[PDB]
Amino acid sequence: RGSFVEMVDNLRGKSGQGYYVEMTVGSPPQTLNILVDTGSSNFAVGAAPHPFLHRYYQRQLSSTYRDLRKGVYVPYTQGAWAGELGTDLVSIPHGPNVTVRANIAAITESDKFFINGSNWEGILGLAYAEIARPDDSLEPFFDSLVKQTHVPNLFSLQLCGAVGGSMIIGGIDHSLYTGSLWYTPIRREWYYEVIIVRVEINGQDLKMDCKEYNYDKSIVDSGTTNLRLPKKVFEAAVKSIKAASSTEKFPDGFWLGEQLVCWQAGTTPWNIFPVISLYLMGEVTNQSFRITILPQQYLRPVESQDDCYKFAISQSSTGTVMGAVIMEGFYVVFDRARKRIGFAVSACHVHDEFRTAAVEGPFVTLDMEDCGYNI
Ligand SMILES: CC(=O)Nc1c(Cl)cc(CNC(=N)NC(=O)Cn2ccc3ccccc32)cc1Cl
Repeated sequence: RGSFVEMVDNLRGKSGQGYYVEMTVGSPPQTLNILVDTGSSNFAVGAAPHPFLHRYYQRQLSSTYRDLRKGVYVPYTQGAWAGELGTDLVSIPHGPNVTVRANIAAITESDKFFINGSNWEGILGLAYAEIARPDDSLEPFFDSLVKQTHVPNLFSLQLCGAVGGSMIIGGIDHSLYTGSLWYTPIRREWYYEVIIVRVEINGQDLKMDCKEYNYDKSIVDSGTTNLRLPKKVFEAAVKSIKAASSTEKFPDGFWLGEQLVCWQAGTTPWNIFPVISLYLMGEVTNQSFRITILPQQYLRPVESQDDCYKFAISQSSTGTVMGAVIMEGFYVVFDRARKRIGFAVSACHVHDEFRTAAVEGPFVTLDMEDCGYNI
């Protein structure tokens, strides 16, 4: 097909448990399944037995492993891991045709990091050095890839929900999207930080100050499932989504993600839930565009003749997180070279006969520079 055809369909995963790519480390080769995470910046792999790991990195068997003689610890809200730094040869067999020497954290102990049944054994942090542990001197994988090889400073992700998808490294594959790509600036190179300028539920403006949408940052994060929204925005969004779906009644805990609702197999009334639109800052002054997702993105199937769903928009205290709920509607281009993120309708996104995810523009939005949080 296209020149990047061998990278198509190189991602796998279980719904809600993350998308992973095969990476081959060391010499002789040790291939592991690695979570693709645009929300972090460390390359780390399980390196000792764990109940949830089918396999792990064995440094003593790798002739090319070099010990950096330094520990590393990486905390999150929901888990953490500890390990040991070194470097080794790394290739991605269904990625670019190169081999690089990369930093690698060998995970030796962990708490609620690995996921039983997820089939991944490590994490590939694709964001920038600023948020690497132990500090920004530990060069992230993609930075090593670009520094050591000819591979262009860009990658793109098509996450196909219920899983699989494509990580195209060094370019764009045009079979993965329809319509046009629309770009938003990367505000600052740490997370993949962006600026949300307007939010609509079924076309109805939430009417909050755009500063609220980005308090205290908005990021694109493939390593987390939900669309996470700052508290005030979450509360307003839930009120609006409830209003739009009021022909049906759901318990309060459903909107909190604490209760599931199930339908008999194949009867989910998708039409009664609204679409959700985020407007993003464009590349020209006073110009924006909007991305729109369906309930097929934000209502997640969990684990018979009953189809149970979890509401996957949740409250955040660390800003807006555009997780898989957002990314599964779109082909997302991380154009690091031009400091921008592109969105187009995904050729694989889950939809129905009546509605589709959308990327539309341009719109006119004034004073967008004020939406961003400072310090
Ligand atoms: C079991 C589990 O969640 N493992 C895990 C995975 Cl799969 C990825 C990561 C890396 N994290 C991200 N890429 N993004 C976030 O953690 C986004 N985030 C930021 C705050 C927060 C709170 C609850 C859930 C997610 C939250 C951390 C962990 Cl501990």
